[PDB]
Order: sequence, then C-alpha cells, then structure tokens
Amino acid sequence: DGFDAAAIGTQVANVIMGFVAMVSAVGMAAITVILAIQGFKMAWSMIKSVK
Amino acid sequence: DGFDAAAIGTQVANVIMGFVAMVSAVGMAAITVILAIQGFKMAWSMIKSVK
Repeated sequence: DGFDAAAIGTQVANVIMGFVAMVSAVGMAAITVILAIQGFKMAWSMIKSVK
Repeated sequence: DGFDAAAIGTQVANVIMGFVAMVSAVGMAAITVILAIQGFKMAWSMIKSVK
C-alpha cells in the first residue's frame, strides 16, 4: 500500500556500508601483530637452514 | 598503523650479531683438532717421499 521498502532499504544499507571503517581499523591492529610474529618467525627461519 | 617494524627489526638483529662469539669459539675448538691431525699428517707426509 505505502511501499516504503526501498526508500528505507537504502537508508539501512547506508548505516552499514559506513561500518567497513571499523573492520579495516581492527584489520590494521591484526597485521601489526601478525607481522610482529611473522617477521620474527622469518628471523630464525633462514638461520635454521644456515647449516 | 603503529609501524614498530624497524625499531624491533634492529633489536632482533642485535641479539644475533652478538652471537658470532660462540661461532668463533667453537671455531677455535675446531682448528686445534684440525691442526693436530693436519700437522701430524704433514709429519709422515715428507717422509713418505723421503725415498
């Protein structure tokens, strides 16, 4: 009857495409860790196979 | 984000450039042996070809 479906259907989507920011931010604060270990793993990794 | 990569990247390297000492020490305790045999090898070696 009214059909206020798509009008609010975009409104809702716009609240939550403007939410990637958080996932990227917590992203960055994953990698710093994953590098820290990874880069530290690769430190000894060569000098395992130094032999 | 933080980028604590090079700061700790040197820190790690400094633990392990301060590790040559051991390799030199076990070095010295190779050669004493290798001389012992080598010098003892050269002992008879001339007096093989004494003829």
